[PDB]
Amino acid sequence: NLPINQVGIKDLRFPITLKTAEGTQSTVARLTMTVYLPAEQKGTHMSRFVALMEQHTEVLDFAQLHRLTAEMVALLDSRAGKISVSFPFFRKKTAPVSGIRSLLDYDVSLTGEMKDGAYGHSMKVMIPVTSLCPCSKEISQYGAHNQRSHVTVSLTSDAEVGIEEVIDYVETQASCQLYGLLKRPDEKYVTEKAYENPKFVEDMVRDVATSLIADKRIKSFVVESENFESIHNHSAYAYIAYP
Amino acid sequence: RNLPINQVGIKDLRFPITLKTAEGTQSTVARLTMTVYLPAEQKGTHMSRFVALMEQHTEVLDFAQLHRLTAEMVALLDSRAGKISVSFPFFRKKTAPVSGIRSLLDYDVSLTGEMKDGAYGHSMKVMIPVTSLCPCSKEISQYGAHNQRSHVTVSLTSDAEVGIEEVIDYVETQASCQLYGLLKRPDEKYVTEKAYENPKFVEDMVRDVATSLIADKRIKSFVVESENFESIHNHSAYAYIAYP
Amino acid sequence: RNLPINQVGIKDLRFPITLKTAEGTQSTVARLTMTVYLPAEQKGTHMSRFVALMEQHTEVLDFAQLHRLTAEMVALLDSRAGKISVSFPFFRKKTAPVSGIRSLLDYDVSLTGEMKDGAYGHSMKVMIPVTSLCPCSKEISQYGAHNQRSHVTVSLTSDAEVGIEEVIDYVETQASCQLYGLLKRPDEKYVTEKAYENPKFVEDMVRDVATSLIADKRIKSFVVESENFESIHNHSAYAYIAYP
Amino acid sequence: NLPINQVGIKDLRFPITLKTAEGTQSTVARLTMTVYLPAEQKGTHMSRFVALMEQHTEVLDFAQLHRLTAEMVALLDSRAGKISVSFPFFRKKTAPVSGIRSLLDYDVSLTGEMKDGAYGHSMKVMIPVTSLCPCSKEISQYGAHNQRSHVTVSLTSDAEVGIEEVIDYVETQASCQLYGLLKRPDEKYVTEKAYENPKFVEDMVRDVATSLIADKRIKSFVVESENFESIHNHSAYAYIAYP
Ligand SMILES: [Cl-]
Ligand SMILES: [Cl-]
Ligand SMILES: [Li+]
Ligand SMILES: [Li+]
Ligand SMILES: [Mn+2]
Ligand SMILES: [Mn+2]
Ligand SMILES: [Mn+2]
Ligand SMILES: [Mn+2]
Repeated sequence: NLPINQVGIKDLRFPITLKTAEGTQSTVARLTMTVYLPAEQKGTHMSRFVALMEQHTEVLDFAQLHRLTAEMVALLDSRAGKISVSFPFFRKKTAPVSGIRSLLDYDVSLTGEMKDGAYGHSMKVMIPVTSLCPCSKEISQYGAHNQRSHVTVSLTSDAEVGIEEVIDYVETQASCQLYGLLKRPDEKYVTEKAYENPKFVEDMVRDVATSLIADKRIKSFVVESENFESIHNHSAYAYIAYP
Repeated sequence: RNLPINQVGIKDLRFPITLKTAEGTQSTVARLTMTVYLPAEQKGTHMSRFVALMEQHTEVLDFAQLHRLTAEMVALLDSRAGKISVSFPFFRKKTAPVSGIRSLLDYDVSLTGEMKDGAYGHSMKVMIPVTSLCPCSKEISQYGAHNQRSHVTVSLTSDAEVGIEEVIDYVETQASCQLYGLLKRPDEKYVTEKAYENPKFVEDMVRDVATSLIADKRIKSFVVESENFESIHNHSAYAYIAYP
Repeated sequence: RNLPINQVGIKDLRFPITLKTAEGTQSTVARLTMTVYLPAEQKGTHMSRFVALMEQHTEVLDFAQLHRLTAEMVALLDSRAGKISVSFPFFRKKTAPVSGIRSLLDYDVSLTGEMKDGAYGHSMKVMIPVTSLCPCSKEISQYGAHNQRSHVTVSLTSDAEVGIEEVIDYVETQASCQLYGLLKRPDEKYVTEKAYENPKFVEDMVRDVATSLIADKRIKSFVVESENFESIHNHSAYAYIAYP
Repeated sequence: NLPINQVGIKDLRFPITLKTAEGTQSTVARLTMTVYLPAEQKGTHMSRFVALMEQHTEVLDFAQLHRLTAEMVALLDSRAGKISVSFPFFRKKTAPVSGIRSLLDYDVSLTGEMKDGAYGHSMKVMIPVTSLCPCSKEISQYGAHNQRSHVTVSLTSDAEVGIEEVIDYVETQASCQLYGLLKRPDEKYVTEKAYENPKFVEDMVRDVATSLIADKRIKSFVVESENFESIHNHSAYAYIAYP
């Protein structure tokens, strides 16, 4: 026969309202929603996944994802299941000299999982930052190549770790973080800061991983960084998984 | 305290390759991710050496050469461990079921080689586009049945070589019906009917493929996914089996 | 000699928006490309001012506000001409044909406003996913007919406002059958049969939609494309009509 | 009734062998192949497009595309049609100090078009380069932000313009061009060169457009540049169309 680990729907696009520590915002999600299927059961009930999403008007947060995942495995009459919800996430930032405010966008995934009435949750957040090359600075009489970099942090904890917490962990460690709106003094600040704080992809993943190890709510994690090397047409890349 | 890095190197280097499999040799274009382990005490790896390796090597890619490449990499980069993953479109000559007219079909393949302390392991992933036809549709309708393209993706790790086409055949054997670039009128008639007579849920498809893979004694672990681009909704029906 | 630049500014700024149309207000996420004309004698534009504009403006997007935005942009950037293009998913509440159970469907929309010397013009593009069912398949087969999802994309420019949902209705009216997120057993029966009874080639679909658009006196030009993700091949059947 | 401008197949993936001035190479293409459909004709003949590609074993070049497009409109019995073929294109480069050789990849589209026995052709080439900001350099006491940039050149001519010619036009104008393989002295050269040759996106499109205007084989063109600004999470962008 063969049991199926997960069966359900993938990439249902759906508007959501999201509440986190700093505020509530409206965004647009892709959802994948699946349940365990026992060896002798032929199929699951595909329409119920969509039925569940249409019924809940509730704002999404850590508590609401748990409640959705519970109601899902109940509704589909299964022992286990997963909801993963992916979305762009906005945060208001303050330029470092002018203090002019502007949004930046991050890509987030939240997963909730039931196994035999036990719940687990995990999250993934992609944070774009500036990386600048220490080797380039050191060998060159002037200048240093630099590029946008995508730092992706996956983690699982028991206590809630906020999206913005993960963002701050990474942005703190970057050669320089990004802003949508920069005035001339802000551009000057950012250029010089990056140049004063060059980091290899190695340095970045180690620097971030140390911060996460220190956060005792975190049970496991992966930190990746991809740097879109401005002098090549391919990327430098690294990752650390823990434990 | 310093922290070893699981994998560091280059990602998404695009590179032309010639590939040799059981059915012949072909020229394709790959994307490569090439990384080694970095111990705590070492500040960085040697990034240009990954590209040097590809530029230097001229030989046709196959299971043996991927092994040699991965071993040569860890040595060149002065490391104890590493991975090469190579992703590319893969073509195979197909024949129409009625006419016998031939055309190519394209598949997406990734091959990974991995070294750990001198121990080599290898895995592979293949996405096979098939036709899926819904049994519930046919069953409840006085005529017709909704169908759609579906992507079946098989990831496996093995102790001995498993050929790309063997993975393709394990899947295509099980499809409601397989795809062809070029179909004449009678072929299209055959393909329409086959699919109608052989409706399979995503659940049925992942199960039929997993059975074949559990039975192959070379396969130490696998995942079979199938995604059905339901022709009646704007989302997919999805399932997967991981084994063991 | 210096060269004027047709359009210069920012591209793919991602930004949350609230959109007001005839059927109600909704919150979505857009990508913006915002550019102005640069005359020969000017070295560069003022890049931060494009983002300043978006941050400053708080009002709901609609046909009028897009006009105001584009005019405010060219003034802020001290230029004679420019474009704002805003791309986003767009949702609409649908109802199942038998049960009457409601669910959303998602559409991809771009709206463009353009200023030239104080003259405003606007265009729009909408991708509508539909079901397509092949007439040749049905016709030659003793049972069944291959079908698949297909993307119908309508680009138009108009002198007066044409609503997003109006474009959606011009297409969906013509489909072999339209899509629904949530379908019960009887709905699925209805949708299977409708599609079977109403087979249409990509050629038929582009033609039926173009007829509606030629007839609308607001539409000064258009393109209708349809792509059918043929469930029997691994490539698409494609057509388009440009008018006039 | 209504005539259809173009009807046929889209994104057929297909291996091709390509001959250009510097050599022959094997790559993988996407093809879109369409014909005009008269007002009272119901449908075209979809299988013949694929039949045509399978029959021709010939290496692709400017002459062969013309011949394919001719044979297509003949075979489908139509007055007009288009073949567009898209593919990654490799070129061998020489590092600027060490002279170590390595490939770089470019994205190319070639289009051939028949209208009532008259042929036309056009091409599109995306060239990735390094861009470095003159404003950043000028205001900062040290450093200058820089990023990978995608310069896309579309042109139509009567006489053949080679892919490599379009690449050279662009690479010559970039703050610095890209290489896959760079040794430490090469990295030093590239860092300093870019920094000595900062250009705005405005400067880049004007500099390239001037080069193309000077090429009298070229009838019309578009030059775009998108710079993946290393300090923002969005791109600077410009284009010039001519005439
Ligand atoms: Cl993510
Ligand atoms: Cl291109
Ligand atoms: Li921990
Ligand atoms: Li000219
Ligand atoms: Mn470097
Ligand atoms: Mn069904
Ligand atoms: Mn057909
Ligand atoms: Mn700048």
